[PDB]
Amino acid sequence: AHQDALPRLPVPPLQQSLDYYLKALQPIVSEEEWAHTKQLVDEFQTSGGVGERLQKGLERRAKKMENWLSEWWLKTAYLQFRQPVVIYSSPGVILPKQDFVDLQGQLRFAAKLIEGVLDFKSMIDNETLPVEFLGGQPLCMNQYYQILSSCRVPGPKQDSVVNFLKSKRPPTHITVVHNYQFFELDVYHSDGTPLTSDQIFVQLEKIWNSSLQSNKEPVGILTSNHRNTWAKAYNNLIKDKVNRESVNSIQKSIFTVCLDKQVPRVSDDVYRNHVAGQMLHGGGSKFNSGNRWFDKTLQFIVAEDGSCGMVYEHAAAEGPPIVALVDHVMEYTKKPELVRSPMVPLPMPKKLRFNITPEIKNDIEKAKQNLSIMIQDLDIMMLTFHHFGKDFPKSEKLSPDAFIQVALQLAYYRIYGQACATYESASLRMFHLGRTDTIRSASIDSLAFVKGMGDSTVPEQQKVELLRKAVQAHRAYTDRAIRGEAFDRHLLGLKLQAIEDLVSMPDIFMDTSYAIAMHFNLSTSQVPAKTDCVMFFGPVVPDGYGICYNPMEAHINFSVSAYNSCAETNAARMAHYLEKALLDMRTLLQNHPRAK
Ligand SMILES: CC(C)(COP(=O)(O)OP(=O)(O)OC[C@H]1O[C@@H](n2cnc3c(N)ncnc32)[C@H](O)[C@@H]1OP(=O)(O)O)[C@@H](O)C(=O)NCCC(=O)NCCS
Repeated sequence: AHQDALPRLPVPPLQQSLDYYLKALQPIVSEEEWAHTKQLVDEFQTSGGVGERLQKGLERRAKKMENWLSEWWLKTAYLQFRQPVVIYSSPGVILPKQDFVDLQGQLRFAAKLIEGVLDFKSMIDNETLPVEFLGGQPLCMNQYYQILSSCRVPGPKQDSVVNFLKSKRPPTHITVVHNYQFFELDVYHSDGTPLTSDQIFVQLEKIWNSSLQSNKEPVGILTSNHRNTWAKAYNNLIKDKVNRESVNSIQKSIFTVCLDKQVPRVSDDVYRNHVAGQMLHGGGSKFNSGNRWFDKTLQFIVAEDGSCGMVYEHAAAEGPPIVALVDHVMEYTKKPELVRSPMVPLPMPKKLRFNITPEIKNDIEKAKQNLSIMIQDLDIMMLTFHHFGKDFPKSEKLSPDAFIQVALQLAYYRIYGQACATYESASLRMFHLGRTDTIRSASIDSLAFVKGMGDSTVPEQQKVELLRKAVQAHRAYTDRAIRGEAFDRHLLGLKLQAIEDLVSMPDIFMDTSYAIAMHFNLSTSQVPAKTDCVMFFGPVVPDGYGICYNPMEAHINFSVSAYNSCAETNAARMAHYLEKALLDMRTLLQNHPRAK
C-alpha cells in the first residue's frame, strides 16, 4: 500500500522541456546549428502543430497507465539492445577484498555471503524493507522485487525477462558454478526456516567436491555473444530434455554464485584493473568467463585470492537498489555468531548437466572468439581519490556530486578543446515504478567556467565565481531532473508517441543537434555505497568513456572505461586529468573565501 501513496511520473510542459533543450544545446552545438534548432523548436510548439498533438498523447498515456515510460524505456534501453550484455549493458562491481587464504576460507565466505542475501530477501518477501528517501519524499521500492529469482531470455527480435519471485512455488534454490559446471542448491527447509551458514557450507562443501576436476566445455559462455546468435544458439541448446531442465533451473535460481579459478597474477599498480575485468567480463575464454551466466539477474562472484564482487543485468534495476543490498550483505559477513547447532539431515545437490553436441560445439567455440575480442578492446582504469571526498565540497557549501561533475567537464575540456554531450544517470524513484532520467552536465555555466579557468586573462577572483556558478547551476538541473522536470525522457516520449500515432517522424528528431545531444562522450552515474566498493561499465559510444564513481566522505572510488578501437580515448589519461581537475578546483576555492 506504499506504492499507492507515491505520485505518478508527470509530463513536463512542452514549452518548458523544449526550452531546457535549447539552453543545454548551446555549449555542445555550433552557433549555426543552434539557430536552426531554434526555428525548428518554435515551429514544433506552434499552437496547433505536431508537438501540441503528441504532447496530448503522453498526457493521455498517463491516465491509462501507472507509468507512461515504464514499458517504452525498458524495451528501448535494454530489451531491444541487440549487442552483447557484457561490458555494454551489465555493470560489474568490486567489493572490499576478503582475507581468507585457502580453498576452505573461500567457501566459508560464499556461505556467509549467501546467508546475507536471504536475510535481505526476507525483508523483500516479508515486504519489511525500510522506506528509502530521496530528500523529503518516499522512493519507489519496486526494483527490489525484480532482482531475485529472475533472468533475461534471448528473443529473435526482442528479449524477455522471466521472474519467478512471486509465483506458485517460489524457488528455494540458487545456482553455483565451479569449473564451468553448474549445481543447484536449496537453502530452505520443509519447515520455512532458512539454512544457517553451517548447512549451506556443508552443502557448498558437497557441491564443491562434485566438480573438483575441470574438463567440460563452458556452455555458459554462450550468454556473452551477440543477442541474435545466442537467441538461435539458446534455441538449439534447449532441444534436449536434460538441457532444458538445466537452463530452466538456472532461470529459477534465487541468484548465482561463482567460484572462479586461479589466474596468473600481475603487478599491483594494474591489479585493481585485473579484478574489475574479472568481475565485468571474466577475463577471456580460458579463465573465468565460462564460470558465468550473464543472463541471470544477480551473479555473485567470489574469487580465490580473496577478491570478490558482482555483475547484474541492468533491465531489472539501477545500481542503488543493488548496492542497498550489498551494504546489508557485506554487513552480515562481518557480524558475530549465534547458534551453530548440529548439522540437520541435508540432501545432496543436483548437478545441472549439459549434453554437449557437435552443433553446440561450434556455438561454444564461436562464443570464445567473440568474447575474447570484446575484451582485447576494453580499456579500464580504477581511480581512488584520497585527497578528499564529500568532506571538502560540503565544507565549501557546495554540492559534492555537482562539484565532481564540473571537474569532469574541466578535465574533458582540458583534453579535446571542446565541451561534449555528457550524461549523468538521475533516478526518478520518487515516482511509482519510475526508473531514471538524464542530467546533462554540459551547460552554459559549465562551458563559461572550464574556459574562464584555463584563461590566463581571467583573474582567480572571477574564476572562483565562475566555478561556484556552475556547481549550483548543475545542482538545479539535478533537483529539476529528479522531480520529473528534465527533458530527455519526455523528449524520447514524443518521439515514440509519434511513431505510434503513425505520423511523419518530426524534423526536430531528425535534427543534427539531436544526433549530437544523444551522442554521449561522457556516460556517467553516481552509486553511493556505505561500503568501500566501486561499480563500472563500458562506454555508450565508440568514441567516448564510461564513468561511474562512489563518493565517500574522505575519498572517491572512480571507474573509467574506454575502447582501444578508438585511438581518441585513453581511460588512464581521463583518470589522470580528472584527478588534477578536482585538486585544482579545491586550490581555487581555498584561496578565495566567499566568507570568513
Ligand atoms: C542526482 C543524485 C546523484 C544526487 O545525489 P545527492 O546525494 O543529492 O548529491 P549531493 O552532492 O547533494 O550529495 C549529498 C551530500 O552532499 C550534501 N550537500 C548537497 N548540497 C550541499 C551544499 N550546498 N552545501 C553543503 N552540503 C551539501 C548533502 O547534504 C549530502 O550530505 P550527506 O553526506 O549527509 O548525505 C541522486 O539524487 C540520484 O538521482 N542518483 C541516481 C543514481 C542512479 O540511479 N544511478 C544508476 C547507475 S547505473
